[PDB]
Amino acid sequence: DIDLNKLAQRRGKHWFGTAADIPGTAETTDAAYLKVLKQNFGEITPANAMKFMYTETEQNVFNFTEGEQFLEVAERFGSKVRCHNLVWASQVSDFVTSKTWTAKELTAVMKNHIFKTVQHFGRRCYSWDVVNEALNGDGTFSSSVWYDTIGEEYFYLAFKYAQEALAQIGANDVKLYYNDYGIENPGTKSTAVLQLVSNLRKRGIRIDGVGLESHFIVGETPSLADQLATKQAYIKANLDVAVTELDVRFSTVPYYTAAAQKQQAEDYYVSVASCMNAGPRCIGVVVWDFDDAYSWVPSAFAGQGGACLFNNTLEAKPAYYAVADALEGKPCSVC
Ligand SMILES: *[C@@H]1O[C@H](CO)[C@@H](O[C@@H]2O[C@H](CO)[C@@H](O[C@@H]3O[C@H](CO[C@@H]4O[C@H](CO)[C@@H](O)[C@H](O)[C@@H]4O)[C@@H](O)[C@H](O[C@@H]4O[C@H](CO)[C@@H](O)[C@H](O)[C@@H]4O)[C@@H]3O)[C@H](O)[C@H]2NC(C)=O)[C@H](O)[C@H]1NC(C)=O
Ligand SMILES: *[C@@H]1O[C@H](CO)[C@@H](O)[C@H](O)[C@H]1NC(C)=O
Repeated sequence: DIDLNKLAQRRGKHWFGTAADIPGTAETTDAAYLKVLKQNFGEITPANAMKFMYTETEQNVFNFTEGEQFLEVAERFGSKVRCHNLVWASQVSDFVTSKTWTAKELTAVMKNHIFKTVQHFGRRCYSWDVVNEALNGDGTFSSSVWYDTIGEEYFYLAFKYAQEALAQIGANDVKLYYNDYGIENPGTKSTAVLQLVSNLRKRGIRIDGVGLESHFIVGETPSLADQLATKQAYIKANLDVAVTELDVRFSTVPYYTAAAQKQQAEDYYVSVASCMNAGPRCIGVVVWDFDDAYSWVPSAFAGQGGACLFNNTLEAKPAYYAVADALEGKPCSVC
């Protein structure tokens, strides 16, 4: 037996984690899936259950049933939870997107959502992904109902409100993260993250960490050196770093040949190793689910897939064993 989380913890990390799409999908009652989940992970992110559209479906009407169902699974397994997410362009309730708003009114909507959601779960959340995917690749703000109506201030206010809501209930230890893709290597987007952090902190607003989604493509994964350098840039700026949504997807079939799987193993390996080699402030690695049969990829991109550590019948791939090697600080044995 290998237990990825056990290995990660032996080498200074908080956990090895995964997203799980519970209670939204058949994972919820898939015993084989749940057995691998319990056996390998010390953190679980809700893939959907804490999102705006599953927490506040009508204005100021909160129903946390899905999130509570998710948390019982995670907590029963002894796993920490990266709560995800408060403010994002996608998966916002219809009452928000299908109504017209002033900046003042939508600011209040945002504030009320943050306070009620953060205070409901309280310290059961290790952290929150407060704002999700706020940047374009060029470092400008990306479009969302929030940005388009409120302007740039929405971003700073989201963190201010999360901080205030947690302070009110004595939960200052719940960490506040910004989470995005395309910020795992050097470039304009990463630089823009650092600027956002600087701007938050000048306003006396707490930001504890950055979440590096790490939705990579097999054969096009940024190098160990580049990923390590970028993590060090964040850490040197007094940010904790988590790899939050790691997967390495194939742009085309085949997904399961020897050469394909070796490349994918190497891509997972360097991504994990970059966190190991960054030291303790890279707190851990979370994959965006671990079973190809439940992966987000094929429904997002026609013909892409095979992105996860385990295949559809829950056989561990070379990438699983490569991650285990990385977590132990050992050379890749299957690359
Ligand atoms: C996880 O689950 C997936 C499925 O979801 C499994 O994926 C399968 O993995 C197999 C083993 O790697 C793949 O089969 C091999 O395919 C090779 C390429 O074959 C093709 O040529 C045929 C015939 O014209 C075409 O149909 C194909 O499209 C390709 O052009 C074969 O060369 C290979 O066959 C050889 O013969 C013996 C059997 O007598 C093999 O044992 C030997 O290894 C040798 O290579 C073989 O059939 C299969 O394609 C693949 N399925 C898909 C849809 O990709 C994984 O194995 C599971 N496990 C893991 C860890 O991922
Ligand atoms: C809350 O959501 C749960 C989870 O889907 C659902 O079953 C139920 O209809 C909702 N409860 C209330 C009181 O609106």
